Amino acid sequence: FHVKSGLQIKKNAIIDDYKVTSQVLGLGINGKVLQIFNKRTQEKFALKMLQDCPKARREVELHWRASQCPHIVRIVDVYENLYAGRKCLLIVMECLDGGELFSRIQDRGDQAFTEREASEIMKSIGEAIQYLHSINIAHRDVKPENLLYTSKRPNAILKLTDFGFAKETTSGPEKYDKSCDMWSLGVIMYILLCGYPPFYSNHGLAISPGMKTRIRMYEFPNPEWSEVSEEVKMLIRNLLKTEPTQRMTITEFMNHPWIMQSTKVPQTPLHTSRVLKEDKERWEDVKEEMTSALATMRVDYEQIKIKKIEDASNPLLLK
Ligand SMILES: [Hg+2]
Ligand SMILES: [Hg+2]
Ligand SMILES: [Hg+2]
Ligand SMILES: [Hg+2]
Ligand SMILES: [Hg+2]
Ligand SMILES: [Hg+2]
Repeated sequence: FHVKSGLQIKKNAIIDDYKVTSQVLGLGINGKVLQIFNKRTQEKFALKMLQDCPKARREVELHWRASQCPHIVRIVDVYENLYAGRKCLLIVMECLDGGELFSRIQDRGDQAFTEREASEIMKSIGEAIQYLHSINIAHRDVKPENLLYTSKRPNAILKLTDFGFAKETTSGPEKYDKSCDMWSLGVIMYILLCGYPPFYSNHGLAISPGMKTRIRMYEFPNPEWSEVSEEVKMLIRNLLKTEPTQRMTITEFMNHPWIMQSTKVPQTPLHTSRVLKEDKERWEDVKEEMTSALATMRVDYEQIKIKKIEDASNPLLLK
């Protein structure tokens, strides 16, 4: 391929390069993307603040090395500065003002979301994951808050952000990690096709979706209503959720007719806009629930650290 420059965390102050309002800087302590403007170009730009440290710097290394895909937001500058008393890892990103994916769909006069758009979109998102996954990165937080449009007007591009759980799928960790992305793709494509999450149960114990991956007990909408969703559209959204060992591969997904020969799939108008519009709250409810589902599925590692203190050989000494 093409050797590209390594990441170099600029150490100088950030405010002599971008107009961090040093006011506005304040709302960014919990990690909410704020806005800055480059000084000698006065350009756009986003800023996400993180507590500097290995585990914040690992993910920023990760996202940095995946700026490449046109389907991944672009990080333009990384700064390691001293803000207040702490040590801040300030990451400047290309700004995406086009919208949050479902926040676009949700609001349509009546344009109506059509299955082929549902497919075009799934190739987009599947593009990103197919990128990330070939360079051994597992994103593991692919959810609606993280899929944003670039511009606003037409021709807009869809890219994923927030790599704060992104991990290196390389050493069961190949499969398991990777599969939190496949599951998310099964969960997004179902809400995209129905307007509802695959979080309904009629059978037994209404085990939650997160826990459902550690097993126990997914059902689809009334065959007639909006379940107009092809039985080929049903198998793929089902293969993408089974978590066991017979889990799908992003190549498998991308090697799918519906995916690959997309923009040829029928333009079956769908109920997605209506549902998300009709209860803006149960949509917020759905969102929390996928966040949660994700947090309960992710498995992470950690080193063992034992405390040490000196052995008291003679409690009567000068010590
Ligand atoms: Hg940290
Ligand atoms: Hg790419
Ligand atoms: Hg910070
Ligand atoms: Hg922005
Ligand atoms: Hg994307
Ligand atoms: Hg998983």
